[PDB]
Amino acid sequence: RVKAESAQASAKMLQEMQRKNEQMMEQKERSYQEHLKQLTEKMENDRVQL
Repeated sequence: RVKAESAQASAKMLQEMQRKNEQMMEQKERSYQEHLKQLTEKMENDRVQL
């Protein structure tokens, strides 16, 4: 019972870390897309201006 409660707690903790990592990746990808829209050679504003 203690081992099952501990395994259930560890599984909950891992699921919480996975969600936090997914959120961080989505945030990082969003930041990269904005940086590309500002300053990527094919698809940017600064290159078009130059």
